[PDB]
Amino acid sequence: MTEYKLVVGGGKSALTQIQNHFVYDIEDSYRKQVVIDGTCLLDDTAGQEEYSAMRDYMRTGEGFVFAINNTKSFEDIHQYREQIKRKDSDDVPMLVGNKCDLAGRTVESRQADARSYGIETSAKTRQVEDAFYLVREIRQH
Amino acid sequence: MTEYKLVVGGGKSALTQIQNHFVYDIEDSYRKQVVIDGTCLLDDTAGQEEYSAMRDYMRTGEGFVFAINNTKSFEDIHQYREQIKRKDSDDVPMLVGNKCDLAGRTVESRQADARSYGIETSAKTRQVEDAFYLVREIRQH
Ligand SMILES: Nc1nc2c(ncn2[C@@H]2O[C@H](COP(=O)(O)OP(=O)(O)OP(=O)(O)O)[C@@H](O)[C@H]2O)c(=O)[nH]1
Ligand SMILES: Nc1nc2c(ncn2[C@@H]2O[C@H](COP(=O)(O)OP(=O)(O)OP(=O)(O)O)[C@@H](O)[C@H]2O)c(=O)[nH]1
Ligand SMILES: [Mg+2]
Ligand SMILES: [Mg+2]
Repeated sequence: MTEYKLVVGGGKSALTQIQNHFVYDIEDSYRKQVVIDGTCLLDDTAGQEEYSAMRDYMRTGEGFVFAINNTKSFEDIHQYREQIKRKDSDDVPMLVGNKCDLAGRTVESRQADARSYGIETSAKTRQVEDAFYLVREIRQH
Repeated sequence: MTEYKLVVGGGKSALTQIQNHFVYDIEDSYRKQVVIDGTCLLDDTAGQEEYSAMRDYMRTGEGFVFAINNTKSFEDIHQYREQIKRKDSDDVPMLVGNKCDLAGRTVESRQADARSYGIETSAKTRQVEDAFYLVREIRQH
């Protein structure tokens, strides 16, 4: 069957609410069998420092986060996109607005103007599949 | 604020579960105030016979259904697309798979190959915003 490659930008893991739940805790692959929009097995990073050339996990994926309070994390976006574009392609199937149930955010929705490149998720309520089912882009790429 | 124009293909109305609920019953405009992915007011047809040049409600919309058991309704898709493309545009922001909790379907997921044009919804369970929030396409058109 169709087997989907998913490789997700300090609440990414969080998302992966696979295990239906809500989790201070190197690498996790995960495998579930859904149906999306009509038999689909799904196939989680840590963006801390150390991995940089282990990252080039950008090679084996099809579809590819910030915290709405963390502007430097908004600002980490631009370092990222570059090493998956340089999957020598200027268009990869690919923006995660996590931590949206919170009450003092430094990255304004407005500013996530995404549209230059080509969702606001709460891993704490479940406002987690609306971002992932990215599978739909895989499905037209 | 941003005011979104929405004009939806015998379970369309159904969808519009606006009123949070689940409904044998000419035209309904509807107005709700959400947030999608970061202040968004939302702005329902009957595809029976009579309206055809009243339809040309294709002029005042930005974003624009079948029943998974109804192949002739799958087959009504192609009549439709044409009069909103002829909004003299070959690319309009715009496929609804309704009646997906049921158990004998004549339109196979597989065949909704959508991808030529450019979701499977249950208005009976709530498997209703995943199709609509179409608003995201409006937002990059
Ligand atoms: N309130 C709130 N906290 C969250 C949410 N998602 C994650 N967190 C918290 O933020 C912290 C980090 O969550 P993790 O899932 O470990 O984050 P990380 O993104 O994995 O860090 P890297 O793996 O290096 O990218 C934890 O204490 C989480 O509970 C969310 O949506 N709401
Ligand atoms: N089981 C089931 N029946 C549904 C669903 N959605 C609609 N129906 C039923 O199908 C029938 C038609 O629903 P309506 O919402 O009136 O359908 P319609 O699409 O409005 O007809 P037009 O307005 O001419 O396009 C009703 O008896 C609904 O309850 C659904 O997802 N599940
Ligand atoms: Mg993580
Ligand atoms: Mg209807």
